[PDB]
Amino acid sequence: KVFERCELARTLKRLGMDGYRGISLANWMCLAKWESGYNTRATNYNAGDRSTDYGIFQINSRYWCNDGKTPGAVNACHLSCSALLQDNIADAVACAKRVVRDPQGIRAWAAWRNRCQNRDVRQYVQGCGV
Repeated sequence: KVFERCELARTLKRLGMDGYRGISLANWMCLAKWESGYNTRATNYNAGDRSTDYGIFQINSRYWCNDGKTPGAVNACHLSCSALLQDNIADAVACAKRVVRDPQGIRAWAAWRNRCQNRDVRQYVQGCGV
C-alpha cells in the first residue's frame, strides 16, 4: 500500500507515535517519506553486507527482523521480515518503536540525519488535522 500523506499522519498518531521516546510525529513522517515514499511493500537489498531493508520505515534484517538469509543477524523485534510488508502497519510501528528504544534513537536511520535533522519538518504534517 502507498499511503497518502495525511492518511499516514493520522494513522501514526492513532498508533501512538507522536512524541514516542521524544520523537515528534513530523519526524516520523519525514523518515517514512525518504525511506519508502510511504510505501509498505518497499524492499532494498544491500549488496555490501547482504542485509535487506523492509517496509515503510525500511527496517534492516541484520538487527530487527528475521529473513533467514542475512548472515550473523538478530531479530530484536521478534518478527518475520514478512510482517513488515503488510498493508496494515501495526507490526512495522511496533518494531520502529523498538528500534528507537536503543541509545541512537531516531539517528539509527542514516536518511533521517541527511534529510530531516535540523530542518523545518512541519510541512510533513500541515493540514492533516493531527
